[PDB]
Amino acid sequence: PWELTILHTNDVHSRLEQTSEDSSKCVDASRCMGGVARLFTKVQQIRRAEPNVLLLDAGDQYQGTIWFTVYKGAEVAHFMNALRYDAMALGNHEFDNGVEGLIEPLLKEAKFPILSANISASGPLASQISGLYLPYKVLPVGDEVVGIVGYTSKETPFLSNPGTNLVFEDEITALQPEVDKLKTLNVNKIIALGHSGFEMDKLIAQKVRGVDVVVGGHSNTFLYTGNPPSKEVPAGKYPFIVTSDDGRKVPVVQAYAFGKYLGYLKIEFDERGNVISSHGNPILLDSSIPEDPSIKADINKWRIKLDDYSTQELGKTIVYLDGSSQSCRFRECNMGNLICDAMINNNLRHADEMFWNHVSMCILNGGGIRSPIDERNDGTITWENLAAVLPFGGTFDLVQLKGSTLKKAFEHSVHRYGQSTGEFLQVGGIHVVYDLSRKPGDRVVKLDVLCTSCRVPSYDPLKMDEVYKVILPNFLANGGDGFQMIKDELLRHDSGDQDINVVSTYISKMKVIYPAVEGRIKFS
Amino acid sequence: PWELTILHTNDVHSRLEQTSEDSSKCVDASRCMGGVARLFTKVQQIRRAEPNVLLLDAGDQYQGTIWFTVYKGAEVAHFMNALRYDAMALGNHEFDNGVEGLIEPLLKEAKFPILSANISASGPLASQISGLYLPYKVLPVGDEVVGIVGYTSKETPFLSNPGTNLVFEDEITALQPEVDKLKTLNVNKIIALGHSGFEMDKLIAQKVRGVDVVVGGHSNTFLYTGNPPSKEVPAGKYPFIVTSDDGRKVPVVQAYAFGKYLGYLKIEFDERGNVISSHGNPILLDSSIPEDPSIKADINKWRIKLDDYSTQELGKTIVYLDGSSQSCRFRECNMGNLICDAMINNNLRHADEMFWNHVSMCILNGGGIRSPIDERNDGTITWENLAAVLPFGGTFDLVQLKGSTLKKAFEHSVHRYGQSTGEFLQVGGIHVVYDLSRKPGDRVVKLDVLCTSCRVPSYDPLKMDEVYKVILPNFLANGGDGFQMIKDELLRHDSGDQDINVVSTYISKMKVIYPAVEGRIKFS
Ligand SMILES: [Ca+2]
Ligand SMILES: [Ca+2]
Ligand SMILES: [Zn+2]
Ligand SMILES: [Zn+2]
Ligand SMILES: [Zn+2]
Ligand SMILES: [Zn+2]
Repeated sequence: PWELTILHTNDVHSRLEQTSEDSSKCVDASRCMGGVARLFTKVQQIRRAEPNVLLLDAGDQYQGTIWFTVYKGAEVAHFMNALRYDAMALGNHEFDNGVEGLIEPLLKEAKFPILSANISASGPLASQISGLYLPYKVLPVGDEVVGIVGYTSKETPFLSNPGTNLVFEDEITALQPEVDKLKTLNVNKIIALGHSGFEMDKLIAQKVRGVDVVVGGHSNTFLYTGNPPSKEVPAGKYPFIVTSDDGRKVPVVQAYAFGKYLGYLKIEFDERGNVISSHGNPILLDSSIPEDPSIKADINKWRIKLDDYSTQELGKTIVYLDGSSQSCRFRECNMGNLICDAMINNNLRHADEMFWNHVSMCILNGGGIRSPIDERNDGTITWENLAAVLPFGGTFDLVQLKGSTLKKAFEHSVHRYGQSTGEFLQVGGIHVVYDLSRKPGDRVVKLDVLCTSCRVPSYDPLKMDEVYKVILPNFLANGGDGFQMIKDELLRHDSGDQDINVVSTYISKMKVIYPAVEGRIKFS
Repeated sequence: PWELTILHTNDVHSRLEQTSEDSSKCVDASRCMGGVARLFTKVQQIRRAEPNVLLLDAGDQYQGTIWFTVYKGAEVAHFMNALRYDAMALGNHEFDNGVEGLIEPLLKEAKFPILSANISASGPLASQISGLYLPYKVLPVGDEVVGIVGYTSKETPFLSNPGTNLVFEDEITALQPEVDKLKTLNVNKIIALGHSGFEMDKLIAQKVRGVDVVVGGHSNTFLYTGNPPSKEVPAGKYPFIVTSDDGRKVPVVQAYAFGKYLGYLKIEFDERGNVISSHGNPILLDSSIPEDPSIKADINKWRIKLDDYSTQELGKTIVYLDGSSQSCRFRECNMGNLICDAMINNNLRHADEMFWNHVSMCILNGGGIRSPIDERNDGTITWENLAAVLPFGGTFDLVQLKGSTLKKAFEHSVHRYGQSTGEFLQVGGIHVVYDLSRKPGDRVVKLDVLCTSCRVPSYDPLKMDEVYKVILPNFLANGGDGFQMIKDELLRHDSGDQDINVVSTYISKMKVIYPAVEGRIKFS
């Protein structure tokens, strides 16, 4: 048999530096993890030992830390080139700075092919981008070749800023003709590498005839065979085996997010390109693996500009930004309004005639707001100031929630009101009235929400059976602060932009901010 | 006696072209008035006939029409130079584009001295601006000399954008030493030319010893001796005679606004520079005076760029901008919210530790909103679109109103509700609740207003005895739409920026707008 070792990352999300165990800022180095310097060490070790290796990325290198804010993808090209990635699929966040912010720097600077078979362009853009990403690439590996066919979430227009020219086609529809073309070219070993989420990955494995392996991303899915090595709880075995409609067993892999793990899958192929066996597991990139000194020194050189940027003025406030717990855990606070307004602004995407914007609503737990910002430093706001407000390295995500779930969340917000607990909700696009004299669970007496399917935005009563898009911290989407109903009842969840970056961009665009307390939250 | 003819304009406010009788856009040419081409004809006629003539401007050439939006003061320098003005005082609106927007183009391009004795600078700005405006200038007139000493409203920091370096001193305090200096230099004929309003002009005439004549502005004051020639009602005789504390009679003049009139005052002086007599009247620049053909042709050449600008995209809306009367004369409408939010943004001025901004509140009669804007032209908004919404050429002014007056205005807003009348108020920084089942005059059941003297803006009940700053159309400050209580009870009133320009600037800054209906106005 011919044995291939697939090394894979996905949803690295700008974690160029090593991180804490929870993928926030590294504080206690002896317990830090990931980063590209440590990844380099492990990849180099494996390449010394195994003859046939591919290093693949399933997208979403863009977005996640100040690295992306400052270097805008140049860090991705540089460090992925240093790691010698063999191929990458486009993720949704590769469109965060528009198609221009993808073409330059990433597509023009990567030394490896960048792939997606289900994105097409028209008009002048089609000529500008032709050949800069590809549906697939056939790569030599030893004396053999392996075809790698890419794909990107069809939902990218709702989850990034690709513009109005690009069209994202159904993944399976686009993939099948490319995989059949590869068969006619005598390519019998085919990896589908792409960025649509574990559920779509399983459908691709089932339905796209000729795919031998699926290497996915987007959903931050952790798969593991055996006892988990850290705190992530597996969603299934690694690999996850799909029985295909052609009657093959097709392994599906993913490797969590944030560069914490290196995916590692060994596949044995017969002479006709059929998978005989597949086995492996993601490797936890913990501190037992040394950071490569050369990569680490280059990381430290690149960090200088980040340190400089972090103390520069982003914009000004003419109001005190009240992020105190005494305010934000007890009543509407103007820091909460600012952050929710920034969240909504970050999620303005292109709209058809059926909505002014696809999402209009925001919730933010007061426990997530960790500092005020004083306006008496000549009004200046810096990144460092924002990092005191939002210190946990999270994202502001998009979910779909039934009205009944959202009502339960607002009841939870005040179920033990008066104790300065973190679950009290700041809001945008929502007007809530509580009556604290009522029993816990029955304190929400009015709950109105901003329409989306309307040409003039206005507030209407929340409807229990209707599904609402809401922007909220990943912490809450994951059930933090007791919001188990959100985790258990949500109907869709996609990871969004970094928390600080969302607020920084809004402040920079607005130039001068003056958020008020304006009656979004009232008490009878 | 030595006879001097003083020709004077003030508060021309970008009326380069002839206007209608009410100083809006000229529609019926046979009834149009003013403009620089017609002014040229009349000034030239007078200079043919009278030996000793000065042509003076008392400030506020900046701001008022698309001319200023596009040419940013270059039109002021060019056409004032063509008219051969002899001197100009700085007005408050000369600071609308900051000190940089005054230095270039006006101070560097004017061929006449520009004056203000009560503005000082410090640090590098002082060196940059030194000598570009002057406290006074001594001008030869025939075989004599006349000193002209300038002044500018001490309130300019609240009424324009001068920045944080310039200091505006009390006018009388600054003027007296300059006038005494002129006496030591054997200058015995002294005109005070400046921009603080008729009330301050009378105080200057009374208290600044050695001033022979005051030529003022700012308050758009119409003075006339005899039957008025048009619709403006005189505030007093022309000249208005002040008895000075030195026991002289000192004439005070002003000439309305908008270039509709040319002020004309003849003064006889004795050999010692004492005024023997003064008489005159503003000259109505009506269509019986031909427009100078050469100036008119140059105006028409300069208009080409204005026509081009008027159809360019200023920014985008993703929402329908509902300026329909069926909405804005009956309930909160999102066009009204947009315009009030633009009004508040235009009035963000520098603030000390005692307020986040000096003004927080806006009212706008629905009768002033004359069109919607549809978002389905790729979201584009142009100046032409805004001119359909705001077609009357007015300004958004600053007033001080007792709470009791503002409550009466809100009662008036709904006193005959249900008839699609123009007085219904759109708002910003105000939350009102009406109960229409109550008697007219007693329908306002809640009225909360955004604080200014606060570091976190929030809403508090309106207080009847407290004085509030409010931004509102000049139409309403003048008692239009039945708001007689505003005209009769206001405690201060200063003219603001052009209505269209206020909204255009806000849209251009915001780039993408999405105003909602959000509960600023509710009905029980
Ligand atoms: Ca195969
Ligand atoms: Ca004198
Ligand atoms: Zn991701
Ligand atoms: Zn993704
Ligand atoms: Zn004026
Ligand atoms: Zn003025």
